[PDB]
Formats: sequence, C-alpha cells, structure tokens
Amino acid sequence: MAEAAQSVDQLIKARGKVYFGVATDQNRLTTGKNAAIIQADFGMVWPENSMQWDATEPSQGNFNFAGADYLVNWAQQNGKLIGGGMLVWHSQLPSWVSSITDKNTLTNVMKNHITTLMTRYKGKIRAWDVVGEAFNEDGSLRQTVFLNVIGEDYIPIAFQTARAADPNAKLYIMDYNLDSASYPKTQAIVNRVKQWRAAGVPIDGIGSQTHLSAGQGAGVLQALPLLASAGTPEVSILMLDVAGASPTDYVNVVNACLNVQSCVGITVFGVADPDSWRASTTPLLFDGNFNPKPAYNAIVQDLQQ
Repeated sequence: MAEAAQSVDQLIKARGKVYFGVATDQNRLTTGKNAAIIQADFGMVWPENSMQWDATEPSQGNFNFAGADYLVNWAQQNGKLIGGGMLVWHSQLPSWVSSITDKNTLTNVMKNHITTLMTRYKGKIRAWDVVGEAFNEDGSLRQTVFLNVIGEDYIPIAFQTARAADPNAKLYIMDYNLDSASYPKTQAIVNRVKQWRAAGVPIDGIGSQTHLSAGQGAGVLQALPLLASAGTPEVSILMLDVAGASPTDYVNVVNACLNVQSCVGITVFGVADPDSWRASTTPLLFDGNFNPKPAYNAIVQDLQQ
C-alpha cells in the first residue's frame, strides 16, 4: 500500500543544499512507518526531546544519554546526518538549574552541560542548537534563569564553550516567530547576532523555528533574506510545520531557502500528521496513513532540475 515517491532530501542536495531533515526520537522510530519514511525521504534527523536538559541531566552531574544514544546510533546505522539540542533553553529545564542564583555557579553548570553533551558525540553531529528561544516578542532578551543570573554574557559564553567542545559542529542560535521581516523580533535577532559576531561570538547559524499558520509561507520569502543579513555562515528552517499543509505555503518556504545562499536546509517537525503537536491542523507532509500529502509532492515538483 506504500505509495511511489521521490526523496526531497536527494532533490534538495541536487539543488545545492545540505539536507532535508526531520525531527524524531526513539518512540517514533519504533512505530508506524516513521523509520521507513525517514530512510527513504529525509537525510538528517534531530532529537525532538532526547537531548533536552531535562532528559540528559536530570540532576547536576548525573547524565542520561540512553535516548540520545538511540537516535545517534540509528542515524549512523542509517546513513543520516544528526542535529542536536537544545543545549541552553528555559523550557524543559530541571528545577535544580532554576534553583541556582550564583553567577559563577550557573556559568560552570551551563558550560559543563554544553561540553559533556557535545564531547560525547564529537565529530558526529552536523549542528547544535546552542541557545534557543532567547528573545521576547518585542526583541528584548527573554528573562530566563540564564539571563537573570549570568546576564547577557551567557550567550557569548555558551557559544565559546561549544566551539571548544566540538570545533567541527555548526553552532546555531534558534528562535520562533521569525517568519515576517516586519516583526520586531526578526529585526532584533539580526541586530544582536551582528553585534555578537563583532564581539567574536562563534554563532555559525540562525535557525528559524517556522511554525506557520495558513498563508504565512509567503512571508518567509522576505524574513529569511533578512535573517541572512546578520552575516552568519548559515541559516536554516527548523521545526517546520504549516496549519493546513497547503502546497503553496510549503513551496514558498522551500523557495525561501533556495533563494538564500547561506540557507543549508530545511527540517520538518515530524513525519505524520497524527503525531504533531498541532495534529488537528494536519500540518506535516505525510498523512495518518504515512502517505505523502499534496504538499510533499508539490515540494518534489518544485525541486526537480
């Protein structure tokens, strides 16, 4: 009953991009047709939760890598690239980290978390989301424990530490609602990343978590070039999904990446609609029967060359 298809990963590489990827983890790989679809159609996998802080360091200095190892091992078995993260994020943070008020203590904790995770997989990981969701909607920095205890230097320090732990990895800052050039948040992240790179922070990429509502794909055609103007080596579309999964929206986002030389690829936030955090809007590229949806076939048509 499986349908004939083409790999969007193979097609996007033929157009000069690095990958078309997907978020997943052990329980998805064990169920449905996820592993088979990822094997056939996607070239990079990202851990949805198994590399988050609550999963990997549930108490200080006590690391748990079972779920992360599963994904890394599966990807290597199956010839897939691997992305990791998020290393520094206020969500899915254990309470013991929020307990800390001493600046030097939290710095050491953050640096240890980054170094331990990145060293375990040194040379194996294409890219790490070093800092995620650091900005408020108005463009100011989000008042997380890291900002409140360490200050603004937590971002410089996090990236310097990551570069040392694995110099081969691409180091990303990531955020959401960067989907319109008109947003104060989009302009602010660009301004701050330019200034951070002038301060020597090794921010290799900006990753735009592109959770779109219907019709918002068109806006990414202007938002992504604006993000590229920060001058980072790379940008990327991360955690893509689209309410309604209209082919027009999905093709607009793909074309945004094709239009930007620093865009290295696109990652979709899961395989099949029923597993989406917004499943009721059927926002992914495969349906509940694990068959490719019209948007998948529209991407395929757009990437033919």
